[PDB]
Amino acid sequence: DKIHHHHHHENLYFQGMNFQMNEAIQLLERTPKTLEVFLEGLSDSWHQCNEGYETWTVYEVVVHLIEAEKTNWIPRLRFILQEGEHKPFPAFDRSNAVPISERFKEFQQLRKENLNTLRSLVQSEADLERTGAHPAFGVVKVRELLSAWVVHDLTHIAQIVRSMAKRYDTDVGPWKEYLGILND
Amino acid sequence: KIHHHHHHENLYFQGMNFQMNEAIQLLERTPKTLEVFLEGLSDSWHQCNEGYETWTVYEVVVHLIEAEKTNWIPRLRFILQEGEHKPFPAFDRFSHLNQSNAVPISERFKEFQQLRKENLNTLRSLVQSEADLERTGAHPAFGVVKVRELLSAWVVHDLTHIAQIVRSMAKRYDTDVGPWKEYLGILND
Ligand code: NI
Ligand code: NI
Repeated sequence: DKIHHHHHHENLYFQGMNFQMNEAIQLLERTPKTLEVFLEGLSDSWHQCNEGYETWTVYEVVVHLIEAEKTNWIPRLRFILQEGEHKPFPAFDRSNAVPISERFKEFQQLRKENLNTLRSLVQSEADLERTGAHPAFGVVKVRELLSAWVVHDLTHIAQIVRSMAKRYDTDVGPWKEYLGILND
Repeated sequence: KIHHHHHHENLYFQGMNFQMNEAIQLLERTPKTLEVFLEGLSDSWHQCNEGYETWTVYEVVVHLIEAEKTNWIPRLRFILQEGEHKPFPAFDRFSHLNQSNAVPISERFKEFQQLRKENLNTLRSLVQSEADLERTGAHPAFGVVKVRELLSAWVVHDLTHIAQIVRSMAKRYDTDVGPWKEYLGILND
């Protein structure tokens, strides 16, 4: 006789903290070489695609990643460790012509330097609990900044990949819907 | 001061962007991209998924290997040989053994690169002109399909599964990112 459960797998949709310094560094150290192998020597068509009107191009996403290496993660890590909660992070700020190959070189250099600084500043697991002040979010921990750093990379890789896939929305013909169905 | 109704409706009607050279550029890069991204990461990264009953990173790589044996090229051959007279088979009548997660992922990458390399040679043997792209066969449910539509679906398959791998890895830190969670869902800002 046929039966079911109410909200059968409710309990499964809850998650603890999985951050590990070593494991985070494994990802962070790979993103630049991954983007270079993937995108280098592709036709410019691929570098200029987006997910539609008023969304960033692939090239612009890589520039954005470079900008965060300069102005975002490491500067806020330093600020946490130096200012603690006594001051909120400062606001940020305050040429598409450059070959994408020059961008890859820059991102790889900045990332390499940033991972050396990371290692200098966070020298034990106990340091992951040190707190600073976000202008909107309130008290934030080092582990949360670094996690967001790893997730930020991944989020923009996926952004890049979906932009490229969108180029062929019409081209795939009747495969379009099924191409949205995963795990089958 | 006035506003428009459905201001950019007319911007949302996309044409066909497939070019053979550009398609092959991507397909030739996928194995080495997945290997440089995933090789030597902790097994934790390889076993992450997007939640209950979704595939692990490892399993997505195993599946891409299977697609290289079972899907794109065998269907291309069928289309070019049989045309629309006869639909190519659905996949639901030919089973495969579930494989061991115990095979080191390094071996899977080697296999995927080898099979992709072979498959791109075959593609160039079979599809030699623009006319060959306009050749039609018969999907057992969708009806008439063109070669360019199979090849385009192939490229998108790669990309869709790359995105699945990336999302599964990101998901691991859902709780870890703390108050950043909402904003990390907001793009182009
Ligand atoms: Ni961003
Ligand atoms: Ni698939």
